[PDB]
This record gives sequence, C-alpha cells and structure tokens, in this order.
Amino acid sequence: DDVPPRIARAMENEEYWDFDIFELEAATHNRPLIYLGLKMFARFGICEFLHCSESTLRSWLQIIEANYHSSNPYHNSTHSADVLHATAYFLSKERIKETLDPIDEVAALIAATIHDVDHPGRTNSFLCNAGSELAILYNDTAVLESHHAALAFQLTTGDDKCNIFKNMERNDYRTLRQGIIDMVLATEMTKHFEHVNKFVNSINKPLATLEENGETDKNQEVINTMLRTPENRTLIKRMLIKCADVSNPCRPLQYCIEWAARISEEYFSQTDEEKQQGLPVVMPVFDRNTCSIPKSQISFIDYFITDMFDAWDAFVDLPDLMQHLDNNFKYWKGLDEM
Ligand SMILES: Nc1nc(Cl)nc2c1ncn2Cc1cc(OCC(F)F)cc(OC(F)F)c1
Ligand SMILES: [Mg+2]
Ligand SMILES: [Zn+2]
Repeated sequence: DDVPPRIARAMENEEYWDFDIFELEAATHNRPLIYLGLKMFARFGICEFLHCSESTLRSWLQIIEANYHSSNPYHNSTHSADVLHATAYFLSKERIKETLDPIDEVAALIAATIHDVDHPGRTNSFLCNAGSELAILYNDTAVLESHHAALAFQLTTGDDKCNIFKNMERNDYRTLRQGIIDMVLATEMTKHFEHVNKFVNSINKPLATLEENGETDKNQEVINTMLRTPENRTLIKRMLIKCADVSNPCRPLQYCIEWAARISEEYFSQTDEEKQQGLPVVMPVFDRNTCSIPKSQISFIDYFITDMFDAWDAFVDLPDLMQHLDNNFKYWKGLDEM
C-alpha cells in the first residue's frame, strides 16, 4: 500500500521478462521477496482465493524471507524473488492460462516463494557425505528439497500470525498442499531427465500428433480435454517450476552474468570447504583455482537448459527467452579470446 519510491520504481515493469531484479534487491536491502510477493499475490489475488488478510500475507512473506540466508551468494531471497517472477510470467502466458486452474496458479506462486527456504549454500551430496542433521533426517534422499517444503509449512501453519492457509477448506487445502509439495520436490537435480522426458512424451508429442488435423472445433476440445487432466497439469507444474528455477541463462545478458557468478562463487566455497574438512569432492570442476566460468556455463546450458527450454518453448511460445538463450550462449563462447 505505502511502498517507498525506490522499491516502487524498481517494481514498475514486473509483467515484462526484462526486469531489474538486483535493483530491487538493492532497493529493498535484501528484502525483495516481501515487496515482489505482495504485488504478485495481489495481482493474482491469492489471499482473495485463500481467504487470508493482507496482514497475514505480510507476516508470511517476512518469516520465509528471514529464513533465506543473506550470506549465500546465489541461494538467497533474491533468487526466490527471481524464480517467483519467472513463475508468474509463465502463469500469465496464454497456454498456461487456458490449461491450468486457479488452484495450480496459487500452488505455483507459493511453490516458487518457498522452494529453497533455509538453503545452506550447499548441495544434497555435500550434506550426505558430511553426515549433516538434515541428511540424516531425510535419509540421503531429497534432503534439501524435503527440508524446504517441510520447514515452509512448519513456519506457515505452526504460528497463527503466519498461517495463510487458516481460512481454507480442508479438502481444498489438502489438494493445494499436495500440489505445492510436488512442485517443490520436482526441483531436485537428480530427477531432471525424468521430468523432462515425461513432459515431452505426454504433452509435446501428443499435442504435435493432434496438430495433424490442424484447428478443428472437435479436435480443439480434444486438445483441451487431454492437456487439462489432473496428471498432465502436474507435469506442466513440474516443468514450469523447473524452468523458472533455472531461468537465469534465458535472462538479459547482465543478469545472466550476475547469476553465473553467484552460483559459481557458491560452488567454489563448497569445494574449498570439501578439501578443508577431508570430504570427497562431488563437484571437482567447480574449484575457484581451475574453473572457467564461461566454459562451465556453456556445459551447463548444453546439458540441462537447451533441451528443457526447447521442450517448454514449443508448448508455451517464448521468443524473448530463447533469443536471450542464443545471445547469452554466444557471449560465453566469445570470452575465450585465445
Ligand atoms: N547458471 C547455473 N550454472 C550452474 Cl553450474 N548451476 C546453476 C546455474 N543456475 C542454477 N544452477 C543450479 C543448478 C541447477 C541444476 O538443475 C536443477 C534441476 F535439475 F533440478 C543443476 C545443477 O547442477 C550443476 F549444473 F551444477 C545446478
Ligand atoms: Mg533447490
Ligand atoms: Zn532453486
């Protein structure tokens, strides 16, 4: 309501893909998730759906943003604000608007907010090797991913002031809870190709099969029938949260490079700790003393991004994102200079 001018100007073109997320981070003083959350949740009408007040939402975005570590270069509140922004953008697109229901939009925006809450700047395999409290707690299986979702609901419902789900109906909340959990757990690295293969096989290929006829009225309702099913909506939710999470290579060049440094700094810090404590080196290529960030980003984009966003683009139609993916890939290539 009474947003200050810097933070208000920083959130001018939040609908657009081109959005200065670090200016918002600088404006908010490492509090971008609360300000960007309030606008987006209001723009979608999330507390109107959930039957929470505006005051319950402020308290909710505060306690979650508090649990995001400022010391983490990449995995902090500004990363979640970025992922929240990419999620909303995908929800706003026509394909996703005319496929998913209102409950899915709420699950997506809530999932994006919480998906890395209380991240220790360290990977799952580091915690499993180190014998961490959470690695013992989740039995070396989806350690971070389960901790995020679990804690996110411990903070939400456990206190009355933070509980945005308090006024819901038990049947609706049970669906929404299950949907959020699935979207948060779908971000795990080890399940990458399972969720990509499932998306292409059940959405892209059958949608491509249905375009053999073209744009018939009986055929369009069949295309509506098949995609909108409970199972196929879950797959689009898994694909949207996976794309939004790792959308930084599809950003404007400056933000791509800033996100590239942060995640790289974070892996160097782990690697420096791994050799210090006598741990086995899980990500040996990511050492500050041997890692080429431009070459490493090309490999990252080759392995994870190019097939995933191609599959996603064909579904949603993302000319701006894929043109950035071409420009950013070409920039990383051009930094060899040897
Ligand atoms: N630009 C970036 N470069 C690097 Cl190397 N990692 C980045 C990054 N942006 C986000 N990350 C996190 C990340 C995401 C990832 O895919 C997540 C999915 F599979 F769930 C796999 C990763 O392993 C390996 F590439 F390091 C790391
Ligand atoms: Mg994560
Ligand atoms: Zn993440």
